[PDB]
Amino acid sequence: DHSELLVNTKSGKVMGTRVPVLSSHISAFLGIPFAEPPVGNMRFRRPEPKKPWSGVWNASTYPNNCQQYVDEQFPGFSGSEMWNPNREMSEDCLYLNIWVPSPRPKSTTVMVWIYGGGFYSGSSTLDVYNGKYLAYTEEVVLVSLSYRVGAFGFLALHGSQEAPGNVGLLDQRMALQWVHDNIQFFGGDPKTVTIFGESAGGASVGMHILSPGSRDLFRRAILQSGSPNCPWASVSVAEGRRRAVELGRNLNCNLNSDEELIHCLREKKPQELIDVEWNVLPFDSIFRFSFVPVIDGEFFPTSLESMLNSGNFKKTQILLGVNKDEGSFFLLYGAPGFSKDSESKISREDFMSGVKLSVPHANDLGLDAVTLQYTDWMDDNNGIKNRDGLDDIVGDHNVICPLMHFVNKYTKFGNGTYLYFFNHRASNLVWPEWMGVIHGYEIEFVFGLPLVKELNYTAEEEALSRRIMHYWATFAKTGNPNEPHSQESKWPLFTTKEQKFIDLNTEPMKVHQRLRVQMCVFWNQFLPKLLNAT
Ligand SMILES: *[C@@H]1O[C@H](CO)[C@@H](O[C@@H]2O[C@H](CO)[C@@H](O)[C@H](O)[C@H]2NC(C)=O)[C@H](O)[C@H]1NC(C)=O
Ligand SMILES: COc1cc2c(cc1OC)C(=O)[C@H](CC1CCN(Cc3ccccc3)CC1)C2
Ligand SMILES: *[C@@H]1O[C@H](CO)[C@@H](O)[C@H](O)[C@H]1NC(C)=O
Ligand SMILES: *[C@@H]1O[C@H](CO)[C@@H](O)[C@H](O)[C@H]1NC(C)=O
Ligand SMILES: *[C@@H]1O[C@H](CO)[C@@H](O)[C@H](O)[C@H]1NC(C)=O
Repeated sequence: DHSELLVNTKSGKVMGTRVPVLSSHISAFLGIPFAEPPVGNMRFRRPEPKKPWSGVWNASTYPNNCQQYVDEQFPGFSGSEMWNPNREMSEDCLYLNIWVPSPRPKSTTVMVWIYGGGFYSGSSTLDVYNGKYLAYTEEVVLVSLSYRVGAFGFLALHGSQEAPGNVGLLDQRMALQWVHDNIQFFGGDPKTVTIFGESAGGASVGMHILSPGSRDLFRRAILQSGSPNCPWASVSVAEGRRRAVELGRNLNCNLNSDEELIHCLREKKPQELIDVEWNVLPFDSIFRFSFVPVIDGEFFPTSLESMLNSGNFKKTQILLGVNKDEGSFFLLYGAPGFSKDSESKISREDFMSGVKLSVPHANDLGLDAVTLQYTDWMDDNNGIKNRDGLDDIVGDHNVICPLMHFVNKYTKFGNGTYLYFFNHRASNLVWPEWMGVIHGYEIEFVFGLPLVKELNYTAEEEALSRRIMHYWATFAKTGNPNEPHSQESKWPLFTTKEQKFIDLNTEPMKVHQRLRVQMCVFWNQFLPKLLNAT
């Protein structure tokens, strides 16, 4: 061995770079391949392990981002472009980034970030995902993987070995397997690996907790604004097939067999599949994505619900939670009456239209049931109440409630649960006030962006970010976000009986119980029974 930026792994030697972080410095190994480029005949196929390389791999720069749809709704607007690919897109995108504190540790806690983006997008190279602040502040080895999104990572034709589906999830598993096998050489503890992600990434984390082929590869898990049982997180094999065939019809493909559909989809250029990607949705809706994980019977032995009921999942500690206004982002992009530059006061007519889009798989009685649940008949023509009520509908149906279901089901067999409710609006948030505490805006606090003075955050927002970063890191290290024998306020353990959680904001810690039970009893217990009877 030689320098601190030189690591000899089971795959080969890797050369990193010294990165500046808050006056100090740490190491960074960017763009390390954990799989063979899924290009050509391997498109849609399961990931193959990266053949070991000879010589030194240059890991000083960020890798390419996977082929995905690019947000062009508000050009120049940072609020929407901060989520867009900041590196060149390519199908050769299966790489991982590692931030190692300096001096290189011997055996410290490891955290693997799994980005979100509805399974149709996302990048590990984003600014809000820069793990250098967390790695440095909390003294952890921050890893951020990457996986194929869109059709490339989730096209599903059950029965076929050329495109079985869930390969995007297998990409994550191979990265986790690479972390299990090589993180030791970077000073990380393979015995203490915490996987954490947001939205689609949080659902992925929960999917790895459920899938037996992924359970042994990590210790603990953190789920942010995401759950494996989210209505948008997965589809049946029949629906996945239907969407795959529909994708082919949109590209003038031969649909007589799977062998011919796939051959066609493989000859087409990346952007060709992306341009027609949305055309396969079965309904006119919001918070719904085309190619997502499928219940194949392999990655997922049986239905997610049956697995959750039987305790068929990894027993360990989990830390999860949701943001206050999760639905705003989606109403702004597809619901009539919403716009980035207006207060977006919603009319009774637009409210009814919003409900239709929010619960696509519902009939008329179901639509009336949802409306009844979120309507104040004493003041039904209130524009602000209609706007906020619709925001609650999208967030509760798509994020909050399904997560609350997973929380209650998991805790019964689990070994420790910690629930949070992030309800703080960043003072420098570029999005309109009507959106509130937006889906994905806790990430900046998790990654410690508020510590960087040049980002215009307040003092209390830095204190909050430091508090959150420490909760996450301490939990990853021990299984409890609370510092042993500390004088600070204690974050209660979530139990099947008490059901406690905390608010994650700038004010002193406050403890509550039964996070949105009123609305979630409706979404998890009543509505599904109503739609089922009719
Ligand atoms: C998490 O799992 C650990 C290990 O199984 C539990 O600790 C045991 O708890 C039982 C009952 O209180 C004790 O009799 C054992 O002595 C404990 N074992 C150890 C090694 O400490 C722990 O209770 C579980 N925590 C939760 C919240 O379920
Ligand atoms: C056709 O185009 C469509 C475009 C979009 C949707 C549906 C569509 O059709 C149905 C959505 O539902 C997306 C709406 C936003 C959701 C939040 N993200 C940013 C973010 C990224 C990663 C984690 C957290 C936040 C920006 C787009 C975009
Ligand atoms: C790639 O490696 C070279 C040295 O071989 C060095 O300039 C740096 O680490 C990387 N250069 C570029 C342009 O990415
Ligand atoms: C911080 O404030 C300055 C002055 O208004 C502005 O120009 C800059 O863009 C802001 N930085 C960020 C990251 O918003
Ligand atoms: C769901 O609906 C189907 C069709 O009506 C019915 O056979 C089944 O029993 C229902 N499930 C429950 C739990 O009621």
